[PDB]
Amino acid sequence: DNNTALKKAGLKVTLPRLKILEVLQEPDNHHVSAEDLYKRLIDMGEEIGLATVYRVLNQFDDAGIVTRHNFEGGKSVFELTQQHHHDHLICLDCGKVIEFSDDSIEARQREIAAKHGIRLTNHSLYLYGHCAEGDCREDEHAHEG
Amino acid sequence: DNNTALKKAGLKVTLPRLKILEVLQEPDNHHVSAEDLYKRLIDMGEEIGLATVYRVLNQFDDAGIVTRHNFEGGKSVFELTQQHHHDHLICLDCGKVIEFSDDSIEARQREIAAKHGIRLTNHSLYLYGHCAEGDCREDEHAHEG
Ligand SMILES: [Zn+2]
Ligand SMILES: [Zn+2]
Ligand SMILES: [Zn+2]
Ligand SMILES: [Zn+2]
Ligand SMILES: [Zn+2]
Ligand SMILES: [Zn+2]
Ligand SMILES: [Zn+2]
Ligand SMILES: [Zn+2]
Repeated sequence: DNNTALKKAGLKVTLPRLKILEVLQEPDNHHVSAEDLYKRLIDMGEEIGLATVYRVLNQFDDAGIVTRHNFEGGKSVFELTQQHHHDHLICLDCGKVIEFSDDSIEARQREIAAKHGIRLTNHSLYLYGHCAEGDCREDEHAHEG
Repeated sequence: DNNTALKKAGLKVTLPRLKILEVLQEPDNHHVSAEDLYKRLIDMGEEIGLATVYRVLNQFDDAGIVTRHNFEGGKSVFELTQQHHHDHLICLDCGKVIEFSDDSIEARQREIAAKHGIRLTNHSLYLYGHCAEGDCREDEHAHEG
């Protein structure tokens, strides 16, 4: 299955490719920096250097497998292009990118475009803010509902 | 009044500056390309070249008077930074940038950030779509509610 999608993009089905795909399918890691991906890759105990993680993730974007984005101006973050629709809530103190989908917003967005003669075809919604209490740079649980 | 705000930014209060400010305060032109601003400037019959409109609008951004944005990837569009909060609905066939504000969305946005430990401090919401009926490149009335 992962084997099939890799070929559909144009990449030979190596193990480090299949292993990075599997980290990008974990729920905690739908939005992950190249390094945090390597941090996960070494917790699972894969001898896969950080330079190779960069190598592969860049190749994946070329083949439309993943989208990169600099939500923090600097820190690049990668996600599986093939995913259900969500928008992005980003914490400005610790860098955490949180996904979310609101059906009443996606609906009003269609309603607002249709009021002005427009059929909504794409949109981007980025939320930015600060940790409400304490310091999220310590509590890894700070941004989980 | 326009005189005061111009000084607050650091610019001498010339007439072409005050005249461009006045076009950027008209309701039709809250979001206007440099040229469409010159098109308005010549309807009012001001002998103000298009090159000077670029000159001034760039100076205004430096002094935080206006924000530029390339909503269409290419076409630059300018607006008065000092304005009530709105978001942006952009027509992909004709380039029209439409402003809008929804109180139920701005409220849910605060609710969604607060669910994940975040106090919402900034956000950007861009809507993109195509003209629903006919061809808006003809009907200037296509995107007015
Ligand atoms: Zn995402
Ligand atoms: Zn959305
Ligand atoms: Zn945080
Ligand atoms: Zn902060
Ligand atoms: Zn605007
Ligand atoms: Zn808004
Ligand atoms: Zn249009
Ligand atoms: Zn179209």
